Amino acid sequence: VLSEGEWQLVLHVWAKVEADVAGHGQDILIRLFKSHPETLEKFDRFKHLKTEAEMKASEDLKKHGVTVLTALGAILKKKGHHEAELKPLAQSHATKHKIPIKYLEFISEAIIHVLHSRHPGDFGADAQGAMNKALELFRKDIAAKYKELGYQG
Ligand code: HEM
Repeated sequence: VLSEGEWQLVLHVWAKVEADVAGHGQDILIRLFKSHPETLEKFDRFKHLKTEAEMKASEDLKKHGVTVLTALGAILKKKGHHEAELKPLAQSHATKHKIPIKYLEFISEAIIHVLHSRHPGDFGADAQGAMNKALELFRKDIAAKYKELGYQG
C-alpha cells in the first residue's frame, strides 16, 4: 500500500510526463524493445522494425506509446483504487496479447529509466522508490487477475 506521500511523488513526476506523453512513450517502448527483444516479437504491428532509427521514425509506434501511457496515467491517478482500470488491461494482456508478467516488469524498468532521464530533478531516489512501489502494485494486481484466468505461470 503506498502512502499519501509516496503517491504525491509519483503523481508529481507523472505531471511532468503529461507535457510530452508521445516522446515519453516512444522512448520507453524503444528501450523495452532494445533491452528485451522478446518483447518486440509480441507486436505483429512492430516486428518489422530492425533498428532504433526505424523505431524512432514509426508514427504507429509513437501512437501506441501514447495509448500505453494514457492507460497507465489513468491507473496511477486512482492511487491504488484501480480495479475498474485493470480488469480490462489484464484480460486483454493475458488472453489476447499473451504478455507474461515478467514483460510488465521489463516495461516498468524502461518507464523508470526514461523518467530518470527526462526528470531528474523530480525523480530523485525518494521518487524513484515510490514509483517502483506504484509499478509493483500495478504488476501485483494484474498478476492476481492473470492467476484467476490461468495465465500466471
Ligand atoms: C504499463 C504496461 C502497459 C500498459 C498500460 C498497456 C496498455 C495497452 C492498451 C491500453 C492497449 C490497447 C487496448 C488493449 O488491447 O488492452 C494495449 C495493447 C497491446 N499491448 Fe499493452 N500495455 C502495457 C504493457 C505491454 C507490454 C509489456 C506488452 C508486450 C511486451 C504489450 C503488448 C501489447 C500488444 C501486443 C497490444 C496490441 C497492440 C496492437 O496490435 O494494436 N503491452 N496495451
